[PDB]
Amino acid sequence: MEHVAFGSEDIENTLAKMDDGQLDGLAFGAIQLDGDGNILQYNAAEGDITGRDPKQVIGKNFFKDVAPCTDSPEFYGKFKEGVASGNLNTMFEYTFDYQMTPTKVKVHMKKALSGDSYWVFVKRV
Ligand SMILES: *C(=O)/C=C\c1ccc(O)cc1
Repeated sequence: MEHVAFGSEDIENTLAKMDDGQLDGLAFGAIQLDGDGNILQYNAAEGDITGRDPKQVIGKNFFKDVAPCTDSPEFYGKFKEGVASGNLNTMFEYTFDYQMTPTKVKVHMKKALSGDSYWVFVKRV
């Protein structure tokens, strides 16, 4: 395991050093998106929650293709405003339900340390 706690204040600095391999060691789901919502990284833990195969979703658009249930003001709406503002740090509960058993999760979205990338972190509640 990589020891990092969900919701940690300095999480973006810690994750900056991790490769896809290390990301797979986290205790929670982690997705990295570009400013358009394309998936740059997707870890094993997120795959465990959602059923998606991590290698098969990289390169696809999270909001349009992979996770249309997040296409709403409550999720996508918050992401887009964060991208526009260049600042994002929000935590909320949500239910993932597209092609899967409805699963309640806690979501934390945060701007990454690099210019135009964004993290989505996910854990069961
Ligand atoms: C709602 O959340 C719908 C789908 C979904 C699929 C994959 C991932 O990672 C999150 C959400």
